Amino acid sequence: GSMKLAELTLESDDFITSDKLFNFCKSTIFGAKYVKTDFIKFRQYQYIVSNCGWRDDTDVVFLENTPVLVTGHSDYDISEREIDIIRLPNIRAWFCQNRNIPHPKVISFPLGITNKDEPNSEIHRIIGNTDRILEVSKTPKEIKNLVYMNITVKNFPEERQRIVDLYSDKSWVTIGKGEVSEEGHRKFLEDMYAHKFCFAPRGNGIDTHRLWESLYLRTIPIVKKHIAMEQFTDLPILFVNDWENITEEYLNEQYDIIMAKDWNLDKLKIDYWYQKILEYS
Ligand SMILES: [Ca+2]
Ligand SMILES: [Ca+2]
Ligand SMILES: [Mg+2]
Ligand SMILES: [Mg+2]
Ligand SMILES: [Mg+2]
Ligand SMILES: [Mg+2]
Ligand SMILES: [Mg+2]
Ligand SMILES: [Mg+2]
Repeated sequence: GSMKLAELTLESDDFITSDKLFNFCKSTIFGAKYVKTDFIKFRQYQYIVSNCGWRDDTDVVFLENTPVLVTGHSDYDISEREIDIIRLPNIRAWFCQNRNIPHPKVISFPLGITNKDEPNSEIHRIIGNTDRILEVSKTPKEIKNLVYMNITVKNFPEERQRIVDLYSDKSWVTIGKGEVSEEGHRKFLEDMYAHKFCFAPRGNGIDTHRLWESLYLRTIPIVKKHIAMEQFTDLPILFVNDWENITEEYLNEQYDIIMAKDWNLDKLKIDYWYQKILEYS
């Protein structure tokens, strides 16, 4: 229920991944179609799309006869470009990654954790290991420092270059050195677990894995305000107007407030989103 971030407890099957939602939608009894966002953005017909063999899905989708649409597995957003699909009266709900239009019919869902089962990707297999996240979350949370910073600036520099430039040299920041390996993943999670805060700026897409990775480890992610994030304001996320003038005093106060407040942490659990889709069946 409504509870404190510190009180969060996870089971092995709780973690949100887009594969779990995609798999959920394969059972057509639940009356929901999952399409990779690319096939919406680059549609060759206004109201007809297909996964074109993505996840071995060759079905042609007729959106005029689709009651619930679900899009993800893409850093692409849902924006004004898709307004003609959104205005279809037969569509009761559009569940999407990267909601970027202020329309009440479009419902954000968390990017969550990397899809471990991405076929020939060793990187997806390593970072997608939710067991390792679960294991670390059950160890004693021993705070080593205020904020964890482990950021590849390339993914979206206008924000990420400022974070590295402004805060790399702060005593209250620990710089993380990402090693893409089974040992490296464990070390990364342990580091992040031992901080009150993690920097979770947007990347190529608005939503990032770091945001969700942080919340499962009961570490507070820091994220720039965006319409894409506006339905997650009942999660203990530190939303910032910009990246300038973060201090030890500012973060210590935000820590005391966020940890004192009660949050809808059920939204971190895949079951929430299964039931939310079933609600529009
Ligand atoms: Ca301000
Ligand atoms: Ca500021
Ligand atoms: Mg649980
Ligand atoms: Mg899981
Ligand atoms: Mg992109
Ligand atoms: Mg509009
Ligand atoms: Mg590290
Ligand atoms: Mg800024």
